[PDB]
Amino acid sequence: KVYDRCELARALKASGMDGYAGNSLPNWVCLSKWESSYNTQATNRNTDGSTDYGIFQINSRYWCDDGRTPGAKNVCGIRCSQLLTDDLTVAIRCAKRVVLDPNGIGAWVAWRLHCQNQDLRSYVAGCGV
Repeated sequence: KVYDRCELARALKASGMDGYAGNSLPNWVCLSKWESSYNTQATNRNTDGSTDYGIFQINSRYWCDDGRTPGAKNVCGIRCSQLLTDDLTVAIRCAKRVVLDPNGIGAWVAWRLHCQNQDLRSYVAGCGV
């Protein structure tokens, strides 16, 4: 599913993402926008054999099992195909687990690049959340 920006803001807010591990909601909408253009089915294969999955582009080397990634650890304990459903529950649970690591949301290159230190008010503007 390709989410509407505000539809996604509402689903993240309903799922407790607003302030999770200290990351306010605009952070999560900005990252989703630059990592997948709000498309839960986005996939991106990497030079290292790993693949990025879903709306949050979670990588198969450490968080999910796609069965074709060398030296994979599956910390979220899921199949990477569960990160591509229209229903965001498993993606949100795994993203929540990713930001508890020491690097926090800095784990996402798109966040470091386009959201870190920026005004992110536009990302939640007009969502009434």
